[PDB]
Order: sequence, then C-alpha cells, then structure tokens
Amino acid sequence: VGSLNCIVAVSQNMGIGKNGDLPWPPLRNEFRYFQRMTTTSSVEGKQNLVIMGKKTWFSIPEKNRPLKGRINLVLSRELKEPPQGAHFLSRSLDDALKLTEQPELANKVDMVWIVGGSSVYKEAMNHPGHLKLFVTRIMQDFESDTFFPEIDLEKYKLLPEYPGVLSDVQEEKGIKYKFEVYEKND
Ligand SMILES: NC(=O)C1=CN([C@@H]2O[C@H](COP(=O)(O)OP(=O)(O)OC[C@H]3O[C@@H](n4cnc5c(N)ncnc54)[C@H](OP(=O)(O)O)[C@@H]3O)[C@@H](O)[C@H]2O)C=CC1
Ligand SMILES: CCc1nc(N)nc(N)c1OCCCOc1ccccc1/C=C1\CCOC1=O
Repeated sequence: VGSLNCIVAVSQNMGIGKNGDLPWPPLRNEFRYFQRMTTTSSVEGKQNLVIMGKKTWFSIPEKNRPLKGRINLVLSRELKEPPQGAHFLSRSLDDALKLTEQPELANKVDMVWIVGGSSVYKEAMNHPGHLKLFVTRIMQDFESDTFFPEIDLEKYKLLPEYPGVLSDVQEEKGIKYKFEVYEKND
C-alpha cells in the first residue's frame, strides 16, 4: 500500500458542499482533475483505493458510481453492506486502512485517496503520520452547508509545485480556481 492522500475542492469560505451538491456550478475540468489524480497509479498491476463517507457516495451521479478504475470503499455505521455499485464497506477510517493491509487487498492497492466528506477529512488530517492534501482553491465565496476542516499550516507545508499539477490560475464559467498540494509528516 502506498501513500495516504486527501483531495478536495473548497471555496474561499471553506465550503465543500450544499444539500448534497457542490456549492458552485459544475466545473468540468476540475472534475477531470479529480478523476485523473485519484485514478492514476504508477505501480504496475494495482489500482488506487478511494475512501468516502456515505453522503459523498450518494452525491456522485449513478453514471459515475462506482468511480471507475478505482476500488470504491464507503464509510458507514448504519449500512449493513456496500451500497449498490460500491466495492467495500467499513465502520471507521481505522478499519478501512487496516483492510488495505489484509490479504484480500494487500497487493492490489497502490495509493489511498480520501475524497470526502468533512468528518473523514478531519480524522485523517489530525491523525499522526505522512499525509498529503490535494486542495483546489475555488477563489470565490459560495453558500454552503458543509465545510472543510482547518488546515494547520504549522504542520501542513504548501508545496511550491508538484508533478502533474498545474500551478497557474484556472477559470471555468467565470470562476477562477487554483490547485495546491500540502504535505505533513508527524
Ligand atoms: N467539494 C468537494 O471536494 C467535495 C464535495 N462533497 C460534498 O460535501 C458534502 C459532504 O457532506 P458530509 O456530511 O461531509 O458527507 P460524508 O461523506 O461525510 O457522509 C457522512 C456519513 O458517512 C458516514 N461516515 C462518515 N465518516 C465515517 C467514519 N469515520 N466511520 C464510519 N462512517 C462514517 C456516516 O454515515 P452513517 O450515518 O451511515 O454511519 C455519516 O453520516 C456533500 O454535500 C457532498 O456533495 C463531497 C466530497 C468532496
Ligand atoms: C469534482 C469535485 C471534487 N474535486 C476535488 N478536487 N476533490 C474532490 N474530492 C471532489 O469531490 C469528488 C467526490 C464528490 O463528488 C460530487 C460531489 C457533489 C456533486 C457531484 C459530485 C460528482 C460528480 C459531478 C461531476 O461528475 C461526478 O462524478
């Protein structure tokens, strides 16, 4: 099993979601960026694993459920089996990560991507160890009901560039955004 990573798109006021949707209108290339970063795996013969909470899973349109080319794990304590189209179900983030080291997955998983929501981000980010945050900064305020947790910059170093990540400002539908990578190791 390779690195542990979070990936998120967040508005200036730290919003990630509103009523099960994005706070902003669809940004097609931002979605393509999310698809590319979580799907691309260098290690031959393996796939990355995506971890998400239940509400994040049901936010994805059925057309894109499961996220293709990746192993899909859903976090829930109420569900008794993985939702339709999902691959795995765990009752805690710790259980999910431990599962990646079981023989069932031991040599199939390259990178692990936490793709939401807020509680899963928070726990991963505040758990000691080596972690990266791939953060798309939507550079406008958007009305939201779900927020990304605080990034402790004493711990998380903003990297000055990163291979495969555009450093310049993007713009879709009149909305400017930029890609960032943070890294901690504690
Ligand atoms: N902009 C972006 O980058 C992203 C946007 N989104 C949006 O963000 C919002 C997400 O809302 P949020 O409430 O954060 O959704 P979550 O994906 O966090 O769903 C939360 C549910 O997942 C389960 N769950 C969460 N953490 C754990 C855990 N550690 N162990 C076990 N079960 C767990 C619980 O389900 P139960 O009650 O069944 O136990 C909980 O009720 C949505 O609007 C979504 O559309 C989603 C992802 C990223
Ligand atoms: C592209 C958004 C994004 N961006 C970055 N940087 N990180 C993320 N973790 C992320 O969320 C991906 C899972 C959440 O997904 C959705 C959430 C709300 C509404 C729709 C979707 C899924 C869609 C819309 C386009 O087609 C899909 O599959």
